[PDB]
Amino acid sequence: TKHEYSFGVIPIRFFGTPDRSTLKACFICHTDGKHWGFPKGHAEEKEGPQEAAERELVEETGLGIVNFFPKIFVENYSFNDKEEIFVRKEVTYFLAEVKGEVHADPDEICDVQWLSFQEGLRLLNFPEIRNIVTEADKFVQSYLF
Ligand SMILES: Nc1ncnc2c1ncn2[C@@H]1O[C@H](COP(=O)(O)O)[C@@H](O)[C@H]1O
Ligand SMILES: [Cl-]
Ligand SMILES: [Mg+2]
Ligand SMILES: [Mg+2]
Ligand SMILES: [Mg+2]
Repeated sequence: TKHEYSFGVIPIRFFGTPDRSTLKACFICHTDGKHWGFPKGHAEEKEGPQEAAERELVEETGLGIVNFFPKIFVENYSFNDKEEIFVRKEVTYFLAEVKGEVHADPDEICDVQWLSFQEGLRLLNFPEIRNIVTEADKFVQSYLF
């Protein structure tokens, strides 16, 4: 009965003059499982969470950080792994305006879509990640709009 810890980024960008209608986020499809979400991964030894999140984003999508926003999001879920071990997993997401063209690492990302938070919600089935996007949509509205 293991505990797993992961760190990721919700990557956002404005396709035009910044506003509610022009914010999009980089939704990705996970090669291992084909569920949708955001880039994330494990911290290397002694790495801080934000450092691990930045490195995992660059490794998986080639995107670079413009600015972090002063906000994090946390989810907790449980599953059984390939070898049938019960896992309790905690994922911490940072939120960042990003730059670059996406170049997915196909070993981890098998599809990419830039969508509004509400559009991307349609791709999400697990309740915990739906809560994440609901909170993130609530945040960008109060913080920016
Ligand atoms: N919210 C969730 N609830 C239950 N299982 C999940 C959830 N998210 C991902 N999984 C599963 O956990 C495994 C690892 O997914 P991930 O942590 O997203 O790499 C895969 O088998 C996923 O289908
Ligand atoms: Cl992970
Ligand atoms: Mg990953
Ligand atoms: Mg990774
Ligand atoms: Mg990794």
